[PDB]
Amino acid sequence: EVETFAFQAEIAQLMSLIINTFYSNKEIFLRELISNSSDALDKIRYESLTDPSKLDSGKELHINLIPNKQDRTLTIVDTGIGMTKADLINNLGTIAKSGTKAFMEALQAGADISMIGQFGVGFYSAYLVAEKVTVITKHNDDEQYAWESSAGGSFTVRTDTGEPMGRGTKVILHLKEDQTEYLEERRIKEIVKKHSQFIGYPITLFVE
Ligand SMILES: CSc1nc(C)nc(N)n1
Repeated sequence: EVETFAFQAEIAQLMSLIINTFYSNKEIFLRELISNSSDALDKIRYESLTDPSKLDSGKELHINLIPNKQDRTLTIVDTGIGMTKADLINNLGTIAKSGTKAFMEALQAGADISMIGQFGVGFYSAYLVAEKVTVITKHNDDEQYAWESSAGGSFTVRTDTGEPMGRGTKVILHLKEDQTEYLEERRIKEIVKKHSQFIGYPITLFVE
């Protein structure tokens, strides 16, 4: 059913720095996530050029932003490449151990938390605004899995029995209570325009 894993020591540290350092520019999480979505879409697009059947699990290449004021979640959905079970457990396909080290050194030489994406670890910036992150992913080579973590050093992975998704990743951010500004339509729009204005895939902002 549910497997529980410990994060490697450098990720646990990376997540704790993110959660504990006072840093008011939290809004960069969205860009970091849309930027992961865009890389994952590049990937399925490049593979499909030589094997069109990779798009049998969906032809449309895009990003959806889904706010839900009742559940208090912001969900970032793409129909990108997805992750296999092994890649989800291996730091969601990131080079988190070496990127974190390098990032921490840059933080001592004048870098700041907004540069997290330059180190291949921007996914973890979700924890600037989220108390819990769930990630649902479907790779063409595998079943559908849910990853989840509220930090504190562990994450869980299970087969996902929610609704089948064709292919891609949904990052579901359960927001901290003081961060609900990220569920507001004109907030999200503003942030997309400031940091992700020109991206190679269409972004749809869902309304409620
Ligand atoms: C490798 S596919 C992928 N990986 C991450 C971290 N996020 C998304 N959206 N896709």
